[PDB]
Formats: sequence, C-alpha cells, structure tokens
Amino acid sequence: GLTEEQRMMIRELMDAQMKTFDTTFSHFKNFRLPGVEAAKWSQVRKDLCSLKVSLQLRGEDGSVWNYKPPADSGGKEIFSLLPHMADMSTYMFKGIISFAKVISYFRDLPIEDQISLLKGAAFELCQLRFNTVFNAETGTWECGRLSYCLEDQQLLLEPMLKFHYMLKKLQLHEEEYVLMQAISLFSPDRPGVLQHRVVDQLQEQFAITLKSYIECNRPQPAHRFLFLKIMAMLTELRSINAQHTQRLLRIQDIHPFATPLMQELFGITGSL
Ligand SMILES: Clc1ccccc1C(c1ccccc1)(c1ccccc1)n1ccnc1
Repeated sequence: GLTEEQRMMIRELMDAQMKTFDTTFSHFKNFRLPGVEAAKWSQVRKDLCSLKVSLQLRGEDGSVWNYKPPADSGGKEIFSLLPHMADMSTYMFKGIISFAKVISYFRDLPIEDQISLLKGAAFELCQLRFNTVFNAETGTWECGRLSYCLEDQQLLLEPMLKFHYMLKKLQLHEEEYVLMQAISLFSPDRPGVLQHRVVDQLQEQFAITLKSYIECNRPQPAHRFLFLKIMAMLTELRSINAQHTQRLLRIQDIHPFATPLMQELFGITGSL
C-alpha cells in the first residue's frame, strides 16, 4: 500500500545503508587499545562510569584477547578506554557521513546545511546503527570480531542503555531502522540549518513513508501504535544525544580524546 515515491525512497535508503554500513566491522582496524576543578572530576568520574564496557577481540587466527577495565581508584585509569572508543566512534561517524552523502534528498541540500544536519545527527545515527548489532540477551554490542559487553539490572537506569533495550524490543525491520536514521538526519531544527522548510518537508515525507510501511506490513495487534512508539523513541534519542554530547564535552574538558573528525562534529576549533 506504499506509493511509488515511497517505495523508491525506501529503496534508496536501504541502498545507502547497504553500501555504507560495514556490519562486520571488517575495515575497522589500526585502532588504539588500553595500555599494557574538583567538582568537575566528581562529575567526570560519574560520566565515565556510565560508559564502561569490557572488550573482546577475536583474532582471525582463532585467538581471543579480553580486556576488563579497572575500577575507579580515584586516578587516571578511568580514561583507559577513551582512545579506543574515539577510534570506534570515528569509524562509525565516517560510515554515517557516507550514508548521508549518497542519499539524493541529502545531496540536493546546500553544503552548509548538509554539514549542519550531520553535526546535529551523527551521534543519533551512530546509536541507531549500534542498536542493530546490540544483543539484549547478553548486553553486548557484537561488532564483527570485536565485542563490547556491559560490566554488570540497575543499568537500565542509564538512559543510553534503557534506549538500546527498549528499541531492540520493538523488533524493527531493516527498513524501519533506516527510516529512523532518515527522520533523525532530516531534523529541521538543528543548530545552523538555513533551509528549515525544505528539511521539514523532507522529514515529514520520511515519517509518512514509515507510517505507511508499518500499516502495510505490520497488521499484528502487537504492532498497534508501532509508528507512534518509534516516533517517541526518536524524541528520546534526540534527548539522550544532547546528554551524551555534554558528557563527552565534560570528559574532553579535563582529559582530551576527541579525534579531529569528532572535533569537527563538535565544532571544536583547535584553538583555545
Ligand atoms: Cl559508541 C560509544 C562512544 C563513547 C562511549 C561509549 C559508547 C557506547 C559503545 C557502543 C558500542 C560499543 C562500545 C561502546 C557505550 C558503551 C557503554 C555504555 C554507554 C555507551 N555506546 C554509545 C551509545 N550506546 C553505546
């Protein structure tokens, strides 16, 4: 029950996803690994505690490395995973940027608005892509030969983590994830967007396509209100990206770690 525009639209997004989402992370390599005042630090210590995972690395030859992070002993060991996480984020961001740049609706926008939309939505799209490799039975993001496991059920208090569990519960299709990415990418209200009305119209068409996709392919009474649930999750995603953004900026304030691409997306000038 989708129109021809809508069917073309979903195809173009699925195409962009297929070309730019390295789902086995095969080309994530050369990354760093952990080695072998006052009220800021209290806040940053709390910040880093929420971002805590163990790391497993499965060698192509069959070997396995496992890293268990330290406890907070009041020092600098709380920063040990930041260079690795910066490299993973950077790698995800490159995929996100490539995703946007092959979408016709995005390429047609002026360059400054392209940049403003990517700066506004990079994290959100990264989180949506991470959700598709999140294993909610083991609390593990399965990134090909890398796995990141939550240290350990009072962790669902963390809004990022509650989001991943709730979104995974909806059992979305690939098409529904990529429409979510599009709706978040084409948010007309990001800082610096000039063409508000053009982006808003595009956003509305992505949401209408999603509504129609669901109505036509999900008749089960379990998926009643699925569209509205998804849209409320998108609002939650925006809110937690703002929280997560401020958290990384606090951490970055006292222990620098953003790569140049992360700095670009943050608007960090390299000046002081
Ligand atoms: Cl992606 C990211 C960047 C910086 C810090 C933490 C995370 C995190 C993650 C995701 C996949 C693989 C390793 C870490 C992360 C890990 C644990 C707790 C919070 C965030 N992530 C961002 C959003 N959802 C998950």
